[PDB]
Amino acid sequence: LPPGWEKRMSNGRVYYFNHITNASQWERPSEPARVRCSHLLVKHSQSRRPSSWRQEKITRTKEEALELINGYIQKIKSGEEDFESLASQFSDCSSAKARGDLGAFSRGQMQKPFEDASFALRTGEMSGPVFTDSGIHIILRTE
Repeated sequence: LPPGWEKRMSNGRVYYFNHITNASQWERPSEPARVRCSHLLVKHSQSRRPSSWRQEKITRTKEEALELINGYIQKIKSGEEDFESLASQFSDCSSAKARGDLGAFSRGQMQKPFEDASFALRTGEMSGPVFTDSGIHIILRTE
């Protein structure tokens, strides 16, 4: 299995988990010097900057932020909503203006957990919930 991936079991059901991106999937999954990623961020009261373009004062708890993230992940995987659309609407990051696109970056430029998840993703792959000082993210590697 690729880097970070391991075969796991959840309620008698076998699935695959990536310890670096926190991504979980039913399908068997089988580094770049720079990657391009988009992201959807959900901040909470403990974010370093508990404020965003969509909310003067972020008051949701981290637990609530995680629930929202899991909801966005589920809707994207179901196919009822696309990452782009959700990011432009609910991301607490100003990159929402660019449909969540962050452009290209190298290691040492983003917060460590976001960076590690980003470089462990293969092109087109989406991470699971990723935690940083900014809040909780869903990351999509586009390049």
